[PDB]
Amino acid sequence: XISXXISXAKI
Amino acid sequence: XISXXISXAKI
Amino acid sequence: XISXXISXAKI
Amino acid sequence: XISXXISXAKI
Amino acid sequence: XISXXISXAKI
Amino acid sequence: XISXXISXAKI
Amino acid sequence: XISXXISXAKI
Amino acid sequence: XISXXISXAKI
Amino acid sequence: XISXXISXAKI
Amino acid sequence: XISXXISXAKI
Amino acid sequence: XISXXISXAKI
Amino acid sequence: XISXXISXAKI
Amino acid sequence: XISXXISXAKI
Amino acid sequence: XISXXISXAKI
Amino acid sequence: XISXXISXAKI
Amino acid sequence: XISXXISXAKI
Amino acid sequence: XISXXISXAKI
Amino acid sequence: XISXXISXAKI
Amino acid sequence: XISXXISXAKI
Amino acid sequence: XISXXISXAKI
Amino acid sequence: XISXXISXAKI
Amino acid sequence: XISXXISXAKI
Amino acid sequence: XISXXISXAKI
Amino acid sequence: XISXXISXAKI
Amino acid sequence: XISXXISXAKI
Amino acid sequence: XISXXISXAKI
Amino acid sequence: XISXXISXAKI
Amino acid sequence: XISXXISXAKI
Amino acid sequence: XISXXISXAKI
Amino acid sequence: XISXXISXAKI
Amino acid sequence: XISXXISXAKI
Amino acid sequence: XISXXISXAKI
Repeated sequence: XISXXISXAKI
Repeated sequence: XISXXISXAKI
Repeated sequence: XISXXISXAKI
Repeated sequence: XISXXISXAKI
Repeated sequence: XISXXISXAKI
Repeated sequence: XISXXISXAKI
Repeated sequence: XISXXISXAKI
Repeated sequence: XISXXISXAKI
Repeated sequence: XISXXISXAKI
Repeated sequence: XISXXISXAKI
Repeated sequence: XISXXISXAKI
Repeated sequence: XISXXISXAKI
Repeated sequence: XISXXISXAKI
Repeated sequence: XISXXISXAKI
Repeated sequence: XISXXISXAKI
Repeated sequence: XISXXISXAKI
Repeated sequence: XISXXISXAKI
Repeated sequence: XISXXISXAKI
Repeated sequence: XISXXISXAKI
Repeated sequence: XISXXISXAKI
Repeated sequence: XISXXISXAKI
Repeated sequence: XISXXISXAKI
Repeated sequence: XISXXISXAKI
Repeated sequence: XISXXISXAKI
Repeated sequence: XISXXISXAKI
Repeated sequence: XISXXISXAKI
Repeated sequence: XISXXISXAKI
Repeated sequence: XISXXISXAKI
Repeated sequence: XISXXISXAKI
Repeated sequence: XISXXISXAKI
Repeated sequence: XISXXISXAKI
Repeated sequence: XISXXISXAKI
């Protein structure tokens, strides 16, 4: 399907 | 961060 | 089935 | 977050 | 049967 | 949100 | 028979 | 919401 | 015999 | 909404 | 014989 | 008279 | 899956 | 009589 | 996919 | 994506 | 009768 | 974008 | 009938 | 019905 | 920008 | 339902 | 700057 | 709901 | 400089 | 910084 | 002072 | 200084 | 898919 | 929630 | 110096 | 796509 998101707090 | 997505057709 | 959604608020 | 989906194919 | 739905705004 | 689904197999 | 539907407008 | 189904077996 | 359908557009 | 069914078994 | 069907699409 | 139902939940 | 139906109206 | 149901969970 | 439906008014 | 629905009122 | 279902896994 | 949903209540 | 589905990833 | 989705890529 | 959402239960 | 989005391109 | 979010729980 | 954004370009 | 982020989990 | 996005069209 | 912004709404 | 944005609408 | 993010804290 | 930012440009 | 970052992962 | 950023700090 669709996958992902948003990172950048820890990393 | 923010996580997730949608799936379920093939899997 | 149809699986997923959005997390990150608590986790 | 945003929770749910569709189940019943197995369970 | 077929089970589920959607939520997250209040809860 | 929205809730419900379809029953009638077991019940 | 076959039962269910969708709720979540008023409730 | 969305109401109904199929009856008429037992009843 | 077999009875039912769907409602909820008006009601 | 969506209306109808099947009669004629007895009547 | 059998009588009936499904309506509501047009009416 | 009438016979049938829905199987699939267990089997 | 979900299996069955209604018989008896003839047989 | 009435026939059908739903397949596609395993297969 | 998810396959099926209800027949028997003609077939 | 995913496609389909239910038919049988007009057709 | 009633027709349809869901596609989009392989198609 | 992400397009779709479910129709049929009025159309 | 009941119409729709989801897309947007490839198109 | 259930309406919406995400727009913005080209609009 | 990015626009959209989900609706339909009351509206 | 759920509303909102992201702005700041034009505005 | 960058503006927005999600509403719809209370309003 | 979910609030915030990014500021600081002019303010 | 650049300020903001996201709230809405507790508040 | 802020990382991520959406995958799922080709993969 | 500052240079830049967000483009792509028009161009 | 701050760099980035979003692609994927066309490419 | 949808590619990008924000950098400039280290780069 | 998600907090913070970037400073040190002027100060 | 370039100072800041994103917190909320632990606190 | 969505393009731009902030410069002028040191350039």
